[PDB]
Amino acid sequence: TQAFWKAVTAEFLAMLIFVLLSVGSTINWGGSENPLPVDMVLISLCFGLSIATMVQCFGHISGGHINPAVTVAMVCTRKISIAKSVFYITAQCLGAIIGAGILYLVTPPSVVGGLGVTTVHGNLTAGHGLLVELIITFQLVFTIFASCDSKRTDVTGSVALAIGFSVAIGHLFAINYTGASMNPARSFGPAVIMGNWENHWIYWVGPIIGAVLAGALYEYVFCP
Amino acid sequence: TQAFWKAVTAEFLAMLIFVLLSVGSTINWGGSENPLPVDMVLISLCFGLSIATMVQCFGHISGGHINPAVTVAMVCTRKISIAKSVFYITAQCLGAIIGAGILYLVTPPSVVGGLGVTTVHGNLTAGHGLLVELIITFQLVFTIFASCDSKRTDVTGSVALAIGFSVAIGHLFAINYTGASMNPARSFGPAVIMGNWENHWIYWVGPIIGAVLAGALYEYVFCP
Amino acid sequence: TQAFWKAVTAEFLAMLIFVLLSVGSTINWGGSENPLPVDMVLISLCFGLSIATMVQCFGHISGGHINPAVTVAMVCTRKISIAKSVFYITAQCLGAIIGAGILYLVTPPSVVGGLGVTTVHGNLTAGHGLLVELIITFQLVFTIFASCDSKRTDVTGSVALAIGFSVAIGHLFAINYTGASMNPARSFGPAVIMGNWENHWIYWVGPIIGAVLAGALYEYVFCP
Amino acid sequence: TQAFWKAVTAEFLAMLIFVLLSVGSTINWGGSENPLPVDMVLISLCFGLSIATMVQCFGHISGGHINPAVTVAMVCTRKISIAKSVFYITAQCLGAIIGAGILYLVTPPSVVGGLGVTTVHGNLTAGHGLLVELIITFQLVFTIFASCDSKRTDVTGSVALAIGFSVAIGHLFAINYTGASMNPARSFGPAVIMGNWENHWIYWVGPIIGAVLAGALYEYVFCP
Repeated sequence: TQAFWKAVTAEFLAMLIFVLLSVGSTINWGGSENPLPVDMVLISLCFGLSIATMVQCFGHISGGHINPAVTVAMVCTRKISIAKSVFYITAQCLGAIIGAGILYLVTPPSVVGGLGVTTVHGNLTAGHGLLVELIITFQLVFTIFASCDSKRTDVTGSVALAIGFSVAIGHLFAINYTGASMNPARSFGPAVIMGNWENHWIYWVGPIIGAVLAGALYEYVFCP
Repeated sequence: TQAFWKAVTAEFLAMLIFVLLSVGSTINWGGSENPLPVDMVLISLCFGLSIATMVQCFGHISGGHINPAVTVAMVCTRKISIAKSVFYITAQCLGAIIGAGILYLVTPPSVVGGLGVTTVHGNLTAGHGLLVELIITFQLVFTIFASCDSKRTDVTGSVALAIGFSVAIGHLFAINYTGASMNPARSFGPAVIMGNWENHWIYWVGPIIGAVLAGALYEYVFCP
Repeated sequence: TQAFWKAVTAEFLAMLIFVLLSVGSTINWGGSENPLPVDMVLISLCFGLSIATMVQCFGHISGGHINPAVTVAMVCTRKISIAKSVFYITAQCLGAIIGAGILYLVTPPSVVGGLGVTTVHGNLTAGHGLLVELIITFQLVFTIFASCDSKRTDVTGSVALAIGFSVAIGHLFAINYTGASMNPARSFGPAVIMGNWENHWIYWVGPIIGAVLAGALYEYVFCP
Repeated sequence: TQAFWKAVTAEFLAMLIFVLLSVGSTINWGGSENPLPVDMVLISLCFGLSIATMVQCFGHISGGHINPAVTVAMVCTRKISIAKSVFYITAQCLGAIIGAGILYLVTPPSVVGGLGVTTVHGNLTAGHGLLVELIITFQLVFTIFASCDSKRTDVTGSVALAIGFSVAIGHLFAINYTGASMNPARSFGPAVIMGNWENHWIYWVGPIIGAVLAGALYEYVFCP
């Protein structure tokens, strides 16, 4: 086992640094430096680069699922056992919370902006709201599967990069609609700290489903 | 055949996600977050990263033409048969429409900004307007051919990346002139939905011609 | 010979597209979309990505000097003969002019912003003004030499990328001081068209010297 | 020895160009082009790209520690001898100063904005202020160790890139809190020139500690 403990550990750590890092960026802009639509590129970028860094950091040591939906679609595709996975998601979930609170600790007088409150922002009926998240986790999910799976026409890019990029695109587009949570873990860490789960289930339902279909289509209908 | 069906399929899907993704970005900025010239980098970037993601996603499974002009220059260079190609463009064309409408469905109260209305914006006589598109599809077209063709001094970069980048540059520069459509498929999906084809032919004429010359110069005059 | 003609040709073409592409970006922002300090990232980025594209496009076919100072430091390092090089610089120089004018042709009513007027902007005595250009062409020059030279600890990045990045950094920083010309060719194409050579020599003197020392230090003092 | 002299030299040079380059960017924005929160992406980006360039430039010739904390965590991990390292940090430290002053020389009438005054900006008690720096140097430190160390599942990305990216993320997030110094050398060069060390020790204490733990965790608890 024990070798596994390191994996769960790396995983707990990767999440904490990411949320702390990412959310910190959304908040950071939440300052008095004339908040502009530029915040979007900046936020989007930070998340996109944080993950690439994280896969770079613990991607080999833990696999790099670092996402409820990703860790979930993994099990259904059948990779990380039903049992071992639950810890993954839990290490992630704490990592979400811990790295978030400590972040909260750093800038308590400007965090109000949310501290990473991924809550169906655009005022559109849950379905239409959840749909966006549905598709994105999918594309992200898909990218990871596509890029990382075994046996390919031999690609020349950084597996570590595209995912960041998928994230990249993910935010740029999804940010205003649903907040582009596209990761239960990251959304969850702030929800414990804000004390508000405005339709939190939406983040588990969409991303997980968006997680399953992409992982599936690749396995089934796309590559036997 | 059937193996082919997957290819047409991947292709239909790649386009839908891209337009939905890309256009969504142009619109998304179309909010009340002080619209600035920053929109440009953001838009430009989203498209540039979306494609890289898409080639990453279905680039191997379908080849990654995902563009009337690209799929067209391919046939003239002689790669995808006259017959098989027509479907490619059609899967793309629907994918343009479907992913666009559903996008329309998500943000119906702010889409007005266009929903991706790539229509010769800069008020300059069609020729001067179409010229820009002429050249860009070319450079994009060229990049793909240059980077992807067989036998090279062995490059060290991500084939998946440069194209995104070509896109990248493409928008940054072409956006205000003609809207930088540089892809019949993407332009077309919104045109069905807006109900306006302000000189739509310009997008088929330029990009296709810009498509043919780049693909040609590489084949003929540059690499026998 | 003739095989060479293609090289000079690719080279003429690469420059034209780059200036047209790059300058177009500086001007493009020169619109009525609330010009902001954001223009910098955008400009910087376009140039940085345009070159990477260009090396990607004609980097193998011509070598990818595409710069008076670069093509010059090459000869002193001794690579492209004294004779063959003069054409290189000339193909580049025309390419600068041709791609620039035609650009001028596209947006004649907003180009006034310069059309790429790389002229010692910051009001600082030529020496202090030329110094900045001195150092940058060097670092760029150096990057190309460092990255591309033969026999290395075997790098894992895109040779095509770093140069773009060197460009990237180059602009971000040098833009306001001297206009970050860092390339005689690109500066020259607009100078013929604006009809003003406000201390044009500064662009040939600095970049060339900045070109020679970097190419030298690598050859001499750094790698025997 | 002498071969070593080149290493110390490359190292002195890399730092100078980086600070000059990076700080120059923070200041450059310090102009009359409507300073916005966009400055952040721009700054963040310049540093992130400057380093990647620098590792690209002298990363092989000197190893690419180019950071007190990095050069320090290296010795504790045991790589560069106790003796040889002190020079490294010193070449870096001068390089910080020299490249900074000369920068100061270029734009003396607008530098006031700081000239790179990485001083615990956010008004939060040293501990909370130093903490941020603590963690970042770590993640950066970690990335370098993770990416560069020997024997790995064989990565497909640019070792030269991730570090830049770690920098990338680093700034985006840390900039407003502590100024995101995340490098004693870079912070130090301006401190000699501003004549103010507002809690300078914070930059040596945090980054060094953040430097040691990341380098450690990788060596110990993560990879025996």
